[PDB]
Amino acid sequence: DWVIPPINLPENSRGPFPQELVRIRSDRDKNLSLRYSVTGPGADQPPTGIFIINPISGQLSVTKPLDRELIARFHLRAHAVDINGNQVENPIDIVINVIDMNDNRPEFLHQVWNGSVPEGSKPGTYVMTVTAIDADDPNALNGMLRYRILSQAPSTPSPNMFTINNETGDIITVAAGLDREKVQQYTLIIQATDMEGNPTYGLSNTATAVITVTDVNDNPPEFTAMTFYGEVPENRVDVIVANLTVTDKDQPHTPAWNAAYRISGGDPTGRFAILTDPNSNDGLVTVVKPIDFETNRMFVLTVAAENQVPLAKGIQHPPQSTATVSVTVIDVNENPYFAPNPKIIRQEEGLHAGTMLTTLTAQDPDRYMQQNIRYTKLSDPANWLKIDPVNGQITTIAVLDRESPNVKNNIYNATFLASDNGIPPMSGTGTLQIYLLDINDNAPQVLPQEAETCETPEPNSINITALDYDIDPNAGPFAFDLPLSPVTIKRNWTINRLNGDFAQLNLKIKFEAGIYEVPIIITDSGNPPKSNISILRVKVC
Amino acid sequence: DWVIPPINLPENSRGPFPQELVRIRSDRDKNLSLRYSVTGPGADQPPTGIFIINPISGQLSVTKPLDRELIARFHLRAHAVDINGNQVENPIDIVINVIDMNDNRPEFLHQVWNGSVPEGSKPGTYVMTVTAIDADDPNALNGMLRYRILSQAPSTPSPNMFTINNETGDIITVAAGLDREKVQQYTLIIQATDMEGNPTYGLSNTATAVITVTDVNDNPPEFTAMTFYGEVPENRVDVIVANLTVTDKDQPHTPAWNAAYRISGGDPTGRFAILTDPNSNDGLVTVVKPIDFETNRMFVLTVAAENQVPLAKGIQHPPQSTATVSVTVIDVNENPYFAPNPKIIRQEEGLHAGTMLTTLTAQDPDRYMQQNIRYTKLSDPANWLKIDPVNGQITTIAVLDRESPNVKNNIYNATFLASDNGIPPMSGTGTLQIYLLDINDNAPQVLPQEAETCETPEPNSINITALDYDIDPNAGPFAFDLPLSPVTIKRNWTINRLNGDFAQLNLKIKFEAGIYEVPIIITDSGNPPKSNISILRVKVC
Ligand SMILES: *[C@@H]1O[C@H](CO)[C@@H](O[C@@H]2O[C@H](CO)[C@@H](O)[C@H](O)[C@H]2NC(C)=O)[C@H](O)[C@H]1NC(C)=O
Ligand SMILES: *[C@@H]1O[C@H](CO)[C@@H](O[C@@H]2O[C@H](CO)[C@@H](O)[C@H](O)[C@H]2NC(C)=O)[C@H](O)[C@H]1NC(C)=O
Ligand SMILES: *[C@H]1O[C@H](CO)[C@@H](O[C@@H]2O[C@H](CO)[C@@H](O)[C@H](O)[C@H]2NC(C)=O)[C@H](O)[C@H]1NC(C)=O
Ligand SMILES: *[C@H]1O[C@H](CO)[C@@H](O[C@@H]2O[C@H](CO)[C@@H](O)[C@H](O)[C@H]2NC(C)=O)[C@H](O)[C@H]1NC(C)=O
Ligand SMILES: *C1O[C@H](CO)[C@@H](O)[C@H](O)[C@H]1NC(C)=O
Ligand SMILES: *C1O[C@H](CO)[C@@H](O)[C@H](O)[C@H]1NC(C)=O
Ligand SMILES: *C1O[C@H](CO)[C@@H](O)[C@H](O)[C@H]1NC(C)=O
Ligand SMILES: *C1O[C@H](CO)[C@@H](O)[C@H](O)[C@H]1NC(C)=O
Ligand SMILES: *[C@H]1O[C@H](CO)[C@@H](O)[C@H](O)[C@H]1NC(C)=O
Ligand SMILES: *[C@H]1O[C@H](CO)[C@@H](O)[C@H](O)[C@H]1NC(C)=O
Ligand SMILES: *C1O[C@H](CO)[C@@H](O)[C@H](O)[C@@H]1O
Ligand SMILES: *C1O[C@H](CO)[C@@H](O)[C@H](O)[C@@H]1O
Ligand SMILES: *[C@@H]1O[C@H](CO)[C@@H](O)[C@H](O)[C@@H]1O
Ligand SMILES: *[C@@H]1O[C@H](CO)[C@@H](O)[C@H](O)[C@@H]1O
Ligand SMILES: *[C@@H]1O[C@H](CO)[C@@H](O)[C@H](O)[C@@H]1O
Ligand SMILES: *[C@@H]1O[C@H](CO)[C@@H](O)[C@H](O)[C@@H]1O
Ligand SMILES: *[C@@H]1O[C@H](CO)[C@@H](O)[C@H](O)[C@@H]1O
Ligand SMILES: *[C@@H]1O[C@H](CO)[C@@H](O)[C@H](O)[C@@H]1O
Ligand SMILES: *[C@H]1O[C@H](CO)[C@@H](O)[C@H](O)[C@@H]1O
Ligand SMILES: *[C@H]1O[C@H](CO)[C@@H](O)[C@H](O)[C@@H]1O
Ligand SMILES: *[C@H]1O[C@H](CO)[C@@H](O)[C@H](O)[C@@H]1O
Ligand SMILES: *[C@H]1O[C@H](CO)[C@@H](O)[C@H](O)[C@@H]1O
Ligand SMILES: *[C@H]1O[C@H](CO)[C@@H](O)[C@H](O)[C@@H]1O
Ligand SMILES: *[C@H]1O[C@H](CO)[C@@H](O)[C@H](O)[C@@H]1O
Ligand SMILES: *[C@H]1O[C@H](CO)[C@@H](O)[C@H](O)[C@@H]1O
Ligand SMILES: *[C@H]1O[C@H](CO)[C@@H](O)[C@H](O)[C@@H]1O
Ligand SMILES: *[C@H]1O[C@H](CO)[C@@H](O)[C@H](O)[C@@H]1O
Ligand SMILES: *[C@H]1O[C@H](CO)[C@@H](O)[C@H](O)[C@@H]1O
Ligand SMILES: [Ca+2]
Ligand SMILES: [Ca+2]
Ligand SMILES: [Ca+2]
Ligand SMILES: [Ca+2]
Ligand SMILES: [Ca+2]
Ligand SMILES: [Ca+2]
Ligand SMILES: [Ca+2]
Ligand SMILES: [Ca+2]
Ligand SMILES: [Ca+2]
Ligand SMILES: [Ca+2]
Ligand SMILES: [Ca+2]
Ligand SMILES: [Ca+2]
Ligand SMILES: [Ca+2]
Ligand SMILES: [Ca+2]
Ligand SMILES: [Ca+2]
Ligand SMILES: [Ca+2]
Ligand SMILES: [Ca+2]
Ligand SMILES: [Ca+2]
Ligand SMILES: [Ca+2]
Ligand SMILES: [Ca+2]
Ligand SMILES: [Ca+2]
Ligand SMILES: [Ca+2]
Ligand SMILES: [Ca+2]
Ligand SMILES: [Ca+2]
Repeated sequence: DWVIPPINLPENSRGPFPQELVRIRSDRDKNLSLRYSVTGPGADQPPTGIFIINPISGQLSVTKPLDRELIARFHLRAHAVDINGNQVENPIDIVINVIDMNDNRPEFLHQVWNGSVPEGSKPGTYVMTVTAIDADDPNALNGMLRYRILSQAPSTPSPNMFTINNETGDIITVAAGLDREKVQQYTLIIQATDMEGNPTYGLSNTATAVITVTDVNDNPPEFTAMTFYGEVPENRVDVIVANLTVTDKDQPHTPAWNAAYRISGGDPTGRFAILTDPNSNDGLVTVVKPIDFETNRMFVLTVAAENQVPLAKGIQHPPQSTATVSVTVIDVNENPYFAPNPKIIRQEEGLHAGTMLTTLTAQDPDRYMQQNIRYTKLSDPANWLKIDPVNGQITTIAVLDRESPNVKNNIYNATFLASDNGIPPMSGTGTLQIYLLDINDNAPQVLPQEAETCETPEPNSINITALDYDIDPNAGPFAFDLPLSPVTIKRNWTINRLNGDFAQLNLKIKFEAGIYEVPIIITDSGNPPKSNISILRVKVC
Repeated sequence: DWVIPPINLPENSRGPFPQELVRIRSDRDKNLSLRYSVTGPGADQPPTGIFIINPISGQLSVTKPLDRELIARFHLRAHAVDINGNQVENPIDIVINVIDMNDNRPEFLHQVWNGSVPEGSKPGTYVMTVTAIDADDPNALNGMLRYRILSQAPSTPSPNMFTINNETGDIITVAAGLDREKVQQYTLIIQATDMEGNPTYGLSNTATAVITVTDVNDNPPEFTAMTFYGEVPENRVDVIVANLTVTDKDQPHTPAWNAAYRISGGDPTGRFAILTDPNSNDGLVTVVKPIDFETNRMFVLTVAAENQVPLAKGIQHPPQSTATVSVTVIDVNENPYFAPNPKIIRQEEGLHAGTMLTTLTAQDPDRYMQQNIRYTKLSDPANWLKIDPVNGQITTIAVLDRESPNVKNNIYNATFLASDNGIPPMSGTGTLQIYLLDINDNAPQVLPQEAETCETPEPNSINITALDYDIDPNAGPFAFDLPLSPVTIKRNWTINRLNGDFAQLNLKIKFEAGIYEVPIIITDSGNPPKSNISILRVKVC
């Protein structure tokens, strides 16, 4: 089957309507009287009445102008019937192609397009892409789009910072001088022209591209002053010294604005540490390890600034990226102390009142503030000791008796104070412990002081020992003897050695009631040996 | 079978070519690979290559612009064959109608059109018709013509003598004053404009109509002079009298210029007749019947002019259509004549010499020229007659003898002349015949004059009769007698009567030779009777 040629109509016809197009008829009309009719969308189905057919002549016609963007192709079919109702021809397909006209301006999806580009990017850097669409036929000139830029705001540093690939709509940069710290955002008017951007024939329409310039690290941190000043006490470990104040021209609170300090020198021992204040962007220098004034009176330290992210290629590191802090140190008053802590001195027991035993040395760390050393009495339960403020020498007040309940253990303990005449007065407690050697200076006594027995000439009635306040050898074996005079006593009594320390006494008369006081000479070892005539009270019946 | 719609193309397309029109294809191409081709005049037959078909797509195209006036409709048919040579569709008819454009100016058959109109025809009179043709479609505006007049030469009496029925092209008159004797021919520029004579859109073209104004009888014949003069002799019958000279302002030698004269009066007797000179248009007056001067000395005749065809409606008959001719008549000398022609007069015979017999009357027609009448001798063989010039009276010269060989018959004939003393002298011959009565004036004689016989006394020897020169009764019976003396004769002889006219003589003596003269008296009747003695000579032996 040969196919009835399609009818090719341009849209937006001016008419006048009903505009006639074509005449379909059946050759069977040589003898039959036929009636024609079209069916289908555009004819009898919606949209109704666009295409009509003269029932007699078979002439086809359009009644209004067409619109390709509304309907592009109509599919009518044509009918043939004689006046007696017989179908004379099978319905036949007939096509109307509506041919495109350029009656649609290009349109942009958005009316505002957002894009961003980094600072000082090489000319040729892609930024963003803006595209329009055309409701007309893409396959025809009518729907083929070209792009260009109409205006840039603002016009600095160059009027034409950007361009646009007139087909793809890629906005690419063509100048240099994209500096956030000067012009932080550009607004562009993009224009779309169809008909392949033909100036006289093309229909045009615009949009906006807003390009924001994103920050980079191209400004170094710069200290507000060349030199800073701070103060620190001795022996402190968590105190702020100074606040280092900087300016960075980049974007606040970006890594490229955040400061990164380190102490380049002036503290070879690590007394200070540095941390960046998150909010204020300051160099907080803090004493991390304690300092000694008498080793260091002043600190002079250099400190270098930087950012968290590296600086840009061609930018200079200025002198103003380095400042110097002078740390003046405040000196404090401190405790005095002593060469030995518990000054040990050996000394014999019996000694004069007024003998200089030993001197007590005491010194002070404060080498730059010279002071009065105040030696004073503290705690000696015996009061045998004297000391003067200027000298610190120790002299005896009394005789030093080691067999005393004031010297419980073999040595005597004594405390002393050394005080500062400084505004905050300090003091240190010194000890003196002295070893007292036992000399034989105690006369032996008789132990059974009140030994009393009746008149029995018993072979061993009374046994006597010695009381001595001295330790070996100043006690040892004791000699027991009766005196020669009065003559009566050795005539009444007799003494016998047992071993060393124990001796017996017994009456050698044969025979009353009362008191008999019997003198006894007792001597102990330690030379020169001391004797004593301790009297024994005896009661006999 | 549904019929592929015809393709409707305007002629004179601007292209660009090859301009595509329609796409025919077979739906059988769903699986077959087809090849298309057109055939027919305009395709493969002459004219070749106007319409081509893309063998693959089936697209049809024109290659040059069309011309409706050259070919109006193309009848191509389209073919379909698969790549393996099979005919897939029966060839199908396809029609290109070339639609008309107005690209032809109207054309006139002739470039010069001839027509004629009579003088002073009523406004509305049809003259001629001029028509153009248009090579474009008559059924369309393009070939629909309108007419108008662009110019008239000359512009008098009115600029716009004619108009033209803008559709039929009939040139009809609209003014008055069509006067041949002023403007004899008009030239018209006719213009044809197509597009129904549309001034801005129509294409125009011209021709010429030359209108000649045909003559009518609207000018009367007018005599050059009020009066004319001529001269005529007496008794003439084919002589020209005068040439009547006229002017007619109409067209020479047309019936409306030809003169027609008649004599309205002045000649109640029909002496003159008038004929028109074919060439000179003159009134030739000719003497058709002879005239007599003595009855008419002068003629005064009025003569009316006219044309062969009647004069036009409103025109006046002038006085100058009537002239008057004075015919002066020249008088001629004419013959004189006589009251009686052969003047008969009775007269007795014997009459004196000098007797006035009768007078001869003679008269003359010339009543206005009085003349001398000249009576003269002519022919009389006897000379008995005399006549004098002044009187005309006749008197006798001699004695009038009727018995003469000069008057053979009973009467005497005599001729006479009467002559004119005029410059051309005329004359008339008069006759006079006179009856002469016989009187007895002749003496009788003897008839046998020489009767001679011998001497015999014979009873009847000599018989004698009479000789008389007169007729009865002046002869009649004659008496015969012998004289008394001499005495001897009646003694010798004797006379005897026989009857009347015859008598006998005889000698009565008894007895020689010689001559005997015998006298005899003889008398005749007519009174007074005359006798005579006639002698008879006788010889006897
Ligand atoms: C879009 O860009 C194209 C490619 O740069 C342009 O096409 C060129 O235009 C120049 C005119 O100066 C011609 O000399 C060249 O022949 C073109 N190059 C080719 C082969 O593509 C075009 O001008 C631009 N469109 C507009 C009007 O902006
Ligand atoms: C030819 O003649 C016709 C008939 O006279 C003209 O047609 C008329 O034109 C006048 C314009 O003055 C109109 O008002 C009338 O309506 C017309 N009459 C009709 C009904 O035919 C015509 O103008 C002439 N053509 C030209 C242009 O010369
Ligand atoms: C001062 O002298 C010494 C200081 O060492 C004291 O003697 C010590 O006493 C303690 C009792 O708790 C014993 O256990 C130690 O053996 C002793 N020290 C040594 C190692 O000798 C003494 O008590 C102090 N004061 C007195 C009362 O003398
Ligand atoms: C003159 O007289 C008469 C004129 O009539 C002549 O007589 C006639 O002569 C002819 C001869 O030819 C006769 O026949 C006639 O009878 C005569 N006339 C009549 C009627 O009488 C005559 O001849 C003339 N002349 C002479 C010689 O006399
Ligand atoms: C850019 O962001 C702004 C909001 O400030 C908005 O108006 C716009 O739609 C954004 N651009 C697009 C289309 O992504
Ligand atoms: C210095 O540091 C202290 C504690 O961080 C703060 O009180 C003070 O405001 C700082 N100086 C400035 C101006 O940042
Ligand atoms: C009119 O006659 C002239 C000759 O004088 C001639 O040129 C012309 O053809 C005639 N007109 C027509 C077409 O009859
Ligand atoms: C008068 O008529 C005579 C004869 O026809 C001729 O010779 C003469 O020329 C005429 N006159 C004129 C001027 O026609
Ligand atoms: C010794 O004994 C005698 C007993 O007669 C006594 O008198 C004397 O006082 C005694 N002496 C002493 C004190 O032993
Ligand atoms: C008569 O007769 C005689 C004869 O004798 C003669 O003498 C005479 O002369 C005659 N007369 C005549 C003349 O007759
Ligand atoms: C983009 O931006 C602004 C507002 O949307 C306009 O000035 C411009 O015409 C375009 O729409
Ligand atoms: C009719 O008459 C003459 C010569 O033919 C031209 O003047 C005029 O244009 C028209 O042809
Ligand atoms: C394109 O932009 C231009 C300039 O702002 C306007 O004229 C138009 O309305 C469209 O937004
Ligand atoms: C720190 O700044 C001081 C200025 O007082 C310099 O003397 C030193 O060299 C360092 O740069
Ligand atoms: C001496 O030392 C004592 C400790 O026994 C302290 O309490 C006193 O303050 C002084 O420094
Ligand atoms: C029609 O007549 C006009 C005027 O004579 C001319 O212009 C033209 O040539 C044609 O003959
Ligand atoms: C002929 O012409 C004459 C003029 O001489 C008139 O007298 C006469 O009446 C007639 O018209
Ligand atoms: C007399 O008549 C005669 C005729 O007999 C003429 O011949 C002559 O001229 C005259 O008129
Ligand atoms: C034009 O095309 C670009 C492709 O990148 C998109 O931005 C968007 O889809 C627009 O229609
Ligand atoms: C302090 O240190 C900085 C390092 O950034 C240098 O740029 C400057 O010259 C000074 O020595
Ligand atoms: C801090 O102080 C020290 C010494 O006084 C120097 O390094 C510097 O001049 C600053 O003033
Ligand atoms: C020494 O003396 C000072 C006061 O001067 C005290 O603060 C310290 O405890 C010690 O006894
Ligand atoms: C000397 O040392 C002793 C301890 O050995 C303390 O008890 C005294 O206070 C002083 O400092
Ligand atoms: C136009 O038509 C008229 C009809 O009278 C004719 O003169 C001639 O045939 C011309 O073509
Ligand atoms: C002569 O006769 C003519 C006749 O045409 C008259 O018109 C004129 O008045 C005169 O009588
Ligand atoms: C001819 O002559 C006669 C009379 O002489 C008149 O009728 C007229 O005057 C004309 O001159
Ligand atoms: C009368 O006389 C004339 C001459 O005067 C002749 O011409 C004529 O014939 C006749 O004899
Ligand atoms: C008289 O008449 C006769 C004829 O009767 C002529 O012969 C003669 O000439 C005259 O005229
Ligand atoms: Ca549209
Ligand atoms: Ca469109
Ligand atoms: Ca478009
Ligand atoms: Ca920058
Ligand atoms: Ca920075
Ligand atoms: Ca920056
Ligand atoms: Ca210290
Ligand atoms: Ca200190
Ligand atoms: Ca101190
Ligand atoms: Ca002691
Ligand atoms: Ca001791
Ligand atoms: Ca001891
Ligand atoms: Ca043409
Ligand atoms: Ca045409
Ligand atoms: Ca035309
Ligand atoms: Ca006229
Ligand atoms: Ca005339
Ligand atoms: Ca005329
Ligand atoms: Ca006459
Ligand atoms: Ca005369
Ligand atoms: Ca005369
Ligand atoms: Ca006589
Ligand atoms: Ca006689
Ligand atoms: Ca006689």
